[PDB]
Amino acid sequence: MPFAEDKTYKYICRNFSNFCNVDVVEILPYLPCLTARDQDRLRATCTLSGNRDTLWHLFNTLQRRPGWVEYFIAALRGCELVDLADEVASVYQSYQP
Amino acid sequence: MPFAEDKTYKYICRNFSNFCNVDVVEILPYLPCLTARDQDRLRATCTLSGNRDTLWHLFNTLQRRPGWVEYFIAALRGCELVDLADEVASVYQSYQP
Amino acid sequence: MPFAEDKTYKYICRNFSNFCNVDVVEILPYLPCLTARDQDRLRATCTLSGNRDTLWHLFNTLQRRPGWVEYFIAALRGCELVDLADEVASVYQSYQP
Amino acid sequence: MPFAEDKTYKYICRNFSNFCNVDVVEILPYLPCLTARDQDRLRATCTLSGNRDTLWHLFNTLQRRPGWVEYFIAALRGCELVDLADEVASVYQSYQP
Amino acid sequence: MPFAEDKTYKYICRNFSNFCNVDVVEILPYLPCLTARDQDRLRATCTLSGNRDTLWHLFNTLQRRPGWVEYFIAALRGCELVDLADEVASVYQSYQP
Amino acid sequence: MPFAEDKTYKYICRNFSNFCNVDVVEILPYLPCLTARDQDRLRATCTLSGNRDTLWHLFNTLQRRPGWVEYFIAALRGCELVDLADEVASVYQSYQP
Amino acid sequence: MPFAEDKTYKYICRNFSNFCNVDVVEILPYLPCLTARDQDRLRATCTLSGNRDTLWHLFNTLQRRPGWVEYFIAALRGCELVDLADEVASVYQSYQP
Amino acid sequence: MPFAEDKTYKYICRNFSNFCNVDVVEILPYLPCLTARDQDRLRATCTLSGNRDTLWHLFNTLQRRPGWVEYFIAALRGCELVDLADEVASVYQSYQP
Amino acid sequence: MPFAEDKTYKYICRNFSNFCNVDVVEILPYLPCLTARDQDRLRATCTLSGNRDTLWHLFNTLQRRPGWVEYFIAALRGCELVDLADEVASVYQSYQP
Amino acid sequence: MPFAEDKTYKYICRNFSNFCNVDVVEILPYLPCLTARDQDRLRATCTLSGNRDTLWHLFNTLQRRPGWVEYFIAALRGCELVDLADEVASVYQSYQP
Amino acid sequence: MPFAEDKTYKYICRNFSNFCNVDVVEILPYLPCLTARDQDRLRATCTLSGNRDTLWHLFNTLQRRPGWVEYFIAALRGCELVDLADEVASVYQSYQP
Amino acid sequence: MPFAEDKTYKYICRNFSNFCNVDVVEILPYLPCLTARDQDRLRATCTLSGNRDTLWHLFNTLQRRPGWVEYFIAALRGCELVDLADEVASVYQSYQP
Amino acid sequence: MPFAEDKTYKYICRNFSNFCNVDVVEILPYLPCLTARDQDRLRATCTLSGNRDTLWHLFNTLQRRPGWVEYFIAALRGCELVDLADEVASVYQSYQP
Repeated sequence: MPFAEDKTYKYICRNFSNFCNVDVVEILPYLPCLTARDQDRLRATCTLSGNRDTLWHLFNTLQRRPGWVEYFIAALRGCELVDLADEVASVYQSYQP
Repeated sequence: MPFAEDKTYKYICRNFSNFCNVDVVEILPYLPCLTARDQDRLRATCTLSGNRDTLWHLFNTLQRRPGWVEYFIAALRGCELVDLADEVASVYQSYQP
Repeated sequence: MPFAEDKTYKYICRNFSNFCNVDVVEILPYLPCLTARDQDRLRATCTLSGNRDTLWHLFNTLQRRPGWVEYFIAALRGCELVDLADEVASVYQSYQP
Repeated sequence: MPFAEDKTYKYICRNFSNFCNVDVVEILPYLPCLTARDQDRLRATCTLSGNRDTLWHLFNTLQRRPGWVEYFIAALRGCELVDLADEVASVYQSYQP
Repeated sequence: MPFAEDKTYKYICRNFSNFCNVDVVEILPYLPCLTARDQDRLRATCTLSGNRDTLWHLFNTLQRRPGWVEYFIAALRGCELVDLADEVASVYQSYQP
Repeated sequence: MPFAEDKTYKYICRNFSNFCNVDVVEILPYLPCLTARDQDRLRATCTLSGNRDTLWHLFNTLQRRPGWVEYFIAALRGCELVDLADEVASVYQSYQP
Repeated sequence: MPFAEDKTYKYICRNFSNFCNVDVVEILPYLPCLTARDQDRLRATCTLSGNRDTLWHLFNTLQRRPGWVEYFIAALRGCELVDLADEVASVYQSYQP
Repeated sequence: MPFAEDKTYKYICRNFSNFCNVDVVEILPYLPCLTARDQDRLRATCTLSGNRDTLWHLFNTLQRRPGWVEYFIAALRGCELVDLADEVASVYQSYQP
Repeated sequence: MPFAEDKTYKYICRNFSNFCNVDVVEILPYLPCLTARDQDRLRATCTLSGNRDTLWHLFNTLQRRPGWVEYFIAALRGCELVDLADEVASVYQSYQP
Repeated sequence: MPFAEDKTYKYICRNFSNFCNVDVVEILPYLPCLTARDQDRLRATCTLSGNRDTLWHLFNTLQRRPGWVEYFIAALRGCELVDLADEVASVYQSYQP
Repeated sequence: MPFAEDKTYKYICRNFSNFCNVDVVEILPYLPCLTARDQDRLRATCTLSGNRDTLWHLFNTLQRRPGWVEYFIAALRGCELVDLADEVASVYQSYQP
Repeated sequence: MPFAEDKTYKYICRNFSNFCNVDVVEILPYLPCLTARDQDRLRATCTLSGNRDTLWHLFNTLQRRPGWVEYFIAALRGCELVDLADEVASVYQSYQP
Repeated sequence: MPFAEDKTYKYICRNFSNFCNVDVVEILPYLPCLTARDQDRLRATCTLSGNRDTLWHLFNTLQRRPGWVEYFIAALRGCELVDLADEVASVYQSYQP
């Protein structure tokens, strides 16, 4: 996977301590790329298990659709997480030629 | 399977886009042909996974018992799904000699 | 299950439209056969989901203990549901030799 | 889902910032298409969680019944939300041939 | 629910604009069919929330007991709401064979 | 639970019709064994729901602390409920060796 | 509640039109069975709301203490309400074996 | 509420500065449509709080009974408020077809 | 929410110390945009809890309807709060292009 | 809570019969440590419910601020309750090392 | 597992009737050794299922971290469960050499 | 397997209709002979599949440890299943010499 | 989490006995960093459950946004909790290099 967008996902996996504050439920309505099935199973997981057990499923599902980085950055800014959004944006431009 | 009732089940499999609005949980009490084990495992699946992941299991289990079309049509009418019920009834009479 | 009491439970499953007005919460204190765990989980379900989603769990739990029909009839009479109580009593005597 | 009415629902999902002011509780009595079970579980969710956590459940439940757009527009006008009602009506006619 | 009395309740749900003037508190003493628990929780709801938020709970609770239409009509006449009482009485006779 | 004090609690569960007149709010200050959290949640329940919906929570919470029978009897006598207090005292001595 | 005294209370609930002339404030000093808390909250309700809004609270509180019928009859006679007192006394003897 | 009489009530809500001189107590005897409970609670409110705090309750209660505009106009003329009465009468005829 | 009117609401949330003197009850009649349900629940909250506990509910409800800033400024001037009204007006023009 | 001041609060909870004569309203102006919100909600509770229903809220609110025992003793002496004030002072010194 | 601390856990498993009164929710804040994920999933389980269904998960999670017996004893004493705390402490010293 | 205890297990296999009411989850804490691995996998099965699909695994696992009949009988009595417990006890003594 | 601000949160978790007097409702308006959804769900929890059951949710939500310590200290000083505010400030400087 030698693409700029896919390599951003590997950054999240290697740095998980600073992405644990993302709340799954509040950010779901602001990600329109997720399908009806994908957006329904995530809420079921959060009801059964905890919240941080769903974080892996959210990120794993998000990266499937191309162009997910732009939507992820926009959602973080609108949910008062500007510090995290700026960090992701800098990493995205570090890989594009 | 050259029977009128079995051939109705093949219609559901080929046309799944218009049967995705059937809610599994609300329609379960109105299907008395399902056994205690069959009606218990379906609720467990809906709690673990999503709702649409259970739709295949509901239809696959329903077709086992003969005479399931009449009960399926009656349940759909009583749950404010008359448009879907009329579609299934027309297909049922299209195969009977 | 060729017993008179168990066959009464099958009557409830097949005729659910006329048993939907039974309120779970108000009738719980008048059913002393339910255990502490059984009576605690039912209230949790009613708080999370709706009321009619709990009706199946109440009837499924009630039939486990033998002699539950007499307690069910007595509770219905004491909660101003005499019409439903008389219907169940007639069905109970229709199966006893 | 290449239907005019279903494609209106996708507009709501993609534009959620301007539909967050719809109050679930006050608009429920003005939507007669919702069933007794559907109208009961929504109030339970609003009591347990917040109000905006119920907005997704309201819209997801509403779109199941065909012809829900006409009832949704009428309710919005009667609840002093004419600006939002006009926006939805224009989108509805943008898809009909 | 193909009964004359139950079908009257569906009329109230579909026509809510003309039943919003019924005051819950003043009409409670004139409905003797309500139980002690049912009549106690309604007053608690009116103290916490508003008055119109209780209207749904009053009608939902009233329809559980059979023969509630006769008591509802009598209470409306005695509370200077004869215009509303006559409307309900005409609907009741429109369904009886 | 083959203890004299625990077996008294089972008497209350089986005979609930004669313990429905105990007012939760007035008797709370006279039960010093309840903790600050336990005494705070009970008042919240009485404000939201009715009064008899709290009776189960009061008795379920009371039996956790050993020696609760002596405090319960004393509170009943001081609140002009001597007839109920004498009934409980007789049951308590019926189980002690 | 198959007791003679409790069944008298159900008579009051079913016949409320002829018990609306009982003034709460003037009859309170002549009911010594009411506790200090019970007699204090009733006056607060009469000051905030009207007078007939307190009638339900007076009767609901009165029936908690056994032997309340004898005190109620005596108070009615002493407040120039002999016609109402005779009606209640006849009902009381209609249930005693 | 697309009725001529109901739309008159919305005029009062939007123009409150010119309806603040209506005295609640003096006009109550000249409104015979108010019930005994409704006419009793209004006087209790005026004794506890001020006078203008009762104006909202008077208008909110008055509009419940149909035909209240004719009685309101007649009372205003008889209490030396002819200027206000003429204003309301003109608005009433502005909505009737 | 990159709109001039919505951004004014965020100013109120961040500066709450200078908006605590707004009395909810006296300003309600001068805000005609509030619906009958919205204006009824606010008075119930002020009766149950204190006055400042209602301030959040008033501001949260007010911002739902567009054009609420003009009505809010006019009400403040008419209630002898000109100093607060001028502060809000200056902030409103600081965001409009 | 192994502090001298906190352990004094537990004395009040265990001995409530001798602290029931403290009038909430008259003693409020002599407790300057209470905040504006805390002093406003207490008066609302006394108007709605009785007086003794507020006693728990007064003591629960008072103990939050450290150094409340000295202010409580001073207020009791100034309100002609010297007998109660001396009892509390002796208990306070019984816990200090 | 021939360690003193691990062998204490086996005592709890074999004697479960006397550990059923431990409330999971109230004791969670007083166990700082639990991680954020561990303390979040327990509350989710208590909301979905009952309370006693969570007791096994609490004890199974607690024993993972060494030195959990000292924290467990301290929490029990501070929650008015001294009788249970003394029983556990005696068992702990019965295994240490 | 010509042993008295093993031959009791064959009775359960041949008579399964009368052992289907045993709830796996509630009876697990009362069977201390099960190991940590054995007690963990059973809960996983009940979450994935239904409840009756776990009954075979519970009985198959229980019979491995000698002396399991005494623990099984004791658990059944303590879970209000005395009728089933007496049946098993009689069978156990039917095989011992 | 080797950051000065995150390590302050661990201090609160380990020392909960001295942070139990923080009232959730009164301090919410003085924390502008909380979002509209976050500030709405907290009030719903306080209405359903008690007050101390919400304390964990308040602290867990607060720590998500960076720079929350400065706002927390300022709110505590303004709510007459200077003793607690000074304790937190000293801990904050104990971790900064």
